Amino acid sequence: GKTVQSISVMAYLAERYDIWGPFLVVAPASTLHNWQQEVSKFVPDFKVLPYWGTAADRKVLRKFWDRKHTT
DNA sequence: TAGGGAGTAATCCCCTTGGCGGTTAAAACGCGGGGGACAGCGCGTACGTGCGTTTAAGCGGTGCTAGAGCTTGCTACGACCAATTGAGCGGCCTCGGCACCGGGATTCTCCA
Ligand SMILES: Nc1ncnc2c1ncn2[C@@H]1O[C@H](COP(=O)(O)OP(=O)(O)O)[C@@H](O)[C@H]1O
Ligand SMILES: [Mg+2]
Repeated sequence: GKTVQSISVMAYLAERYDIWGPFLVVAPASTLHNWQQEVSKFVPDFKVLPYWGTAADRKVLRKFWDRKHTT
């Protein structure tokens, strides 16, 4: 499980350094809904942005990008 | 000898076309009547034809000088490019202009 090891890094950055992102996961498109479920399973506290869709749906999702906070 | 171009097919985002459903507003259909199209008529005046006059346009001829058209010389200036930045484009935001509605007031029509 390379997925769950990597997620446990972000959970360590959260648990140890209070870094709750922003965290970017890039994956192949067939992986997206899978990894979304995987991160939801392994770490329920991470709010996940499922950034895919037609242009208008992504344009709505960009409203969630906070540029003010680096952590 | 190697690099990057040619071939090709899978991958995945963008976007234009087409269908479904309603519903609703605009196109289609009817018909009376009116008034405007249009033919037919009278007159008169205004425009084409003709003749004598004149006027000046057009052709042949002379003389002049301006200025179009060309050659020469040079330097000013705009093409050129490498370095620098700030004006202006693309994305995001919000509030106020304007439209759309409703109902009461003034205008305009048309028949008496
Ligand atoms: N520590 C674990 N506990 C339970 N299941 C795990 C653990 N680590 C991995 N898995 C399971 O392994 C399966 C495949 O793991 P995954 O990380 O998706 O493989 P990959 O390395 O190809 O990403 C997933 O279904 C995941 O749930
Ligand atoms: Mg994986």
